[PDB]
Amino acid sequence: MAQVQLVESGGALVQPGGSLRLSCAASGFPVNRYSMRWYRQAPGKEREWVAGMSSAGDRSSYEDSVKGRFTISRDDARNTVYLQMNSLKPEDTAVYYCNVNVGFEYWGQGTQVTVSSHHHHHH
Repeated sequence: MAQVQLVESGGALVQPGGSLRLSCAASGFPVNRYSMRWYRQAPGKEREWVAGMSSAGDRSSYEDSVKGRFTISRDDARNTVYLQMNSLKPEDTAVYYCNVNVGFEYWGQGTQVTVSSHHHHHH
């Protein structure tokens, strides 16, 4: 089969504050050849871009509002796309899917993530 496969993981029920690092395994399709399309859509609400880079692999794109919160990157040696998540928020509760266009429409699915509210640690 001459078809690429996308692996989306990292999105799950996590606690508020701290930091999260999502990953995306590639299959049949080179990660150091094109950029990784990142997007997020809340339940009931419309979808909104989270990260977008160029196939060239020069620099990433992110609004001045989202900047310094979410960045897109990938490694050729490991062949995987990483997604840094800083300054987590409560509205983060949503799904994150990927998309790639290399000769044929190829898109993953979308990982759901949950951010609990303020609470006390566990002793």
